[PDB]
Amino acid sequence: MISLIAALAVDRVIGMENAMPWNLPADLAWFKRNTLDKPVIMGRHTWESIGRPLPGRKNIILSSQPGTDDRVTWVKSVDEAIAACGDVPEIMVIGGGRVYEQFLPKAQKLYLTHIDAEVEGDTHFPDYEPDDWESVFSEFHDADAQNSHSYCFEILERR
Repeated sequence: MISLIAALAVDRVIGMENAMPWNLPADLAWFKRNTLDKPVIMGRHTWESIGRPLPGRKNIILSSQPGTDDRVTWVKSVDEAIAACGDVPEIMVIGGGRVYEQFLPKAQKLYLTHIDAEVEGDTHFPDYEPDDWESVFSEFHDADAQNSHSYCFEILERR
């Protein structure tokens, strides 16, 4: 099964040109926990933004162009991305906006971090209908000395 993991602000914004104006170490912990030892699929832009492979995870990057880093696997289409993951229990799609849009229809679970921040962004998580999913886990957190804004973690399963 395919799952998407994403952190969204209001209006579903997930990215912009510059660094996001928030500091959320709790979300990073959540992201690690949920993707450890599982293959991760990401678009070229996301790859560039992270800059190194995620340790202890098979890294699959989608790009129409030839790959520039032999430490990861480069694929040219959605179908090849899936096939490069092999027979695994769960494939995690980590972004960006173009990638989420193509995998949403094939995903069975979403791992979302909702951040209470209003930011200007040019990339959004795709629109989804809450009715089609079942919220199986949800947990709100207030901002603190290490987290700049409040946020909520939610896990949804497709009905």
